[PDB]
Amino acid sequence: YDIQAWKKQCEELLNLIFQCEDSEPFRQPVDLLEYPDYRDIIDTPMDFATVRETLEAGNYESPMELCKDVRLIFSNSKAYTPSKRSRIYSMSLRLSAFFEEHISSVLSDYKSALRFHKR
Ligand SMILES: O=C(O)c1ccc(Cl)c(Cl)c1
Repeated sequence: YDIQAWKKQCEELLNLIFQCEDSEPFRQPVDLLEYPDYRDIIDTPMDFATVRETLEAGNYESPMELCKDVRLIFSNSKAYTPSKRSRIYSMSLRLSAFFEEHISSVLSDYKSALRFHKR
């Protein structure tokens, strides 16, 4: 019932994501020189370094907020992809499945801890 445990759990999960080859296109903001029309389609860029920095700055209040920003990385890749078969989009799908598989217990434990706190 540790209400703060999610933060280190998210740091460790981000470490695993940064080790995944599939995260390379998503570690830093999308390069506008390589994809000049990016901001015409994507309103809110997001990347894993921004997520990690936000977490480390103490600017997430809950793992739900972190999860919303990670999911935005994946929805931006889906919105920008020219094809559902593209290389970068396929990497995003594998990374999303890995992230969802690991974030589920983090969210469950946090929500359970809050409910215990307010019992
Ligand atoms: O060229 C592509 O397939 C491509 C380039 C950049 C992104 Cl973010 C995505 Cl999802 C796809």
